[PDB]
Amino acid sequence: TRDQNGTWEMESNENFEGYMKALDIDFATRKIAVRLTQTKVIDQDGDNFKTKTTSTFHHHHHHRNYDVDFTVGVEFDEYTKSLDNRHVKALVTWEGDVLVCVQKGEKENRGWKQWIEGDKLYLELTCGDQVCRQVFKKK
Repeated sequence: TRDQNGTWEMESNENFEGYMKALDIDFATRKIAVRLTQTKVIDQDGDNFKTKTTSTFHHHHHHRNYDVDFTVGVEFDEYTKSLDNRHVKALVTWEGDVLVCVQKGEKENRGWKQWIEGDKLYLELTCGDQVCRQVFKKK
């Protein structure tokens, strides 16, 4: 299914460290991120998406919020203020039922793929030779 609507609560996050390192995020910031959790809210109307990803940290007094809206097939600008603070040109497409984002810029293989299995949302974030695998359950 391509229907990704819902509120999604993180159940696992593997190799977020390596993904952050591939984006050149500094040591202190990666350390703050250890064992964070997230809730991701997706409001999807066909190819039109509004998404809000809220990170809650283990030992930091505030959340971070990464909200991205897009239409499949329509390139858009991203300013990754809560990650590596770069400007990329993002394009989201479908590969079958997999939602695929390429973040065009200097880094090779930068983007993500997101798909549904049962009541779970899978997200694989990529940069360079690093893959971060996340799983969320529908709330």
